Amino acid sequence: PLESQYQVGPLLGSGGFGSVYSGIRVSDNLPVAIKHVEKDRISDWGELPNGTRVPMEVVLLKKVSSGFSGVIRLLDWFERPDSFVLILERPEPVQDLFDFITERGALQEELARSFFWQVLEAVRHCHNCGVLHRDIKDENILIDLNRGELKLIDFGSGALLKDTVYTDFDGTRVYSPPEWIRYHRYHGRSAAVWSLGILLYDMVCGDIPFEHDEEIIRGQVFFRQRVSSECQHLIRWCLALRPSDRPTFEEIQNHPWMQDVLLPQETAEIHLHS
Repeated sequence: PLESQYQVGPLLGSGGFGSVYSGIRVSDNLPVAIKHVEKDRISDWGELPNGTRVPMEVVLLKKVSSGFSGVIRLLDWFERPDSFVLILERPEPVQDLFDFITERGALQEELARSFFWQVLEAVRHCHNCGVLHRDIKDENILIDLNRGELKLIDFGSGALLKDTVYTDFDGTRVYSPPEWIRYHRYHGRSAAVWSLGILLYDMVCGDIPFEHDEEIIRGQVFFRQRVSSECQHLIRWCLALRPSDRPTFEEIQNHPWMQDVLLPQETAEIHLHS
């Protein structure tokens, strides 16, 4: 074992998530992402079923890794004196949703429907596993371009799912709900639905709807692109000011705009040119 198991390629990126390198597993040529997180830079810690002290990110990733391909899976992890190394799966070719939107602008509704539906299934999987991502946004969504499959990344600001109030939030501000801005308090599910509202607007308009605190609190949504009445309704419902007025995941998926979604492979053939 140790670090004989992987061949380290080029740097893919770095930021609040750490430093991530392209990699290959020598056991079977499998593409992987090798993410290094410094110990002195993590605030949230937890324990694994085995009973070890690891970054919360690892706890959460282990809980959501398995069968479902809607989340980038943790294949293994290692501990070093000053850091933790995470071996994640690496689809290829791939592009994150932020870059995808920057390049193509506002997405056609058929495409946004397929993408949004997949994000919903991924978030449901997380929540079923007892995990709350807390930073759902375009930058944290990877598109497997050949299969048309979306994958959720970066659980570094996540938390165990609970039914009581959360008083901490280290996720992206502009995707944060009015109740966090005004009271420094939110519940998991309704805060997640707010972020999904921001994400859907972003997909169909090419940018997020709110820039400033005052705009988030006012909750008035202006559309900069042509968007169907049904899509506008769903977005406005997800962005309801009162947490209890937002839809549940089931209500989102049963909404008229969400019906007749394309399959991932279909989405890729029609829109990603597979």
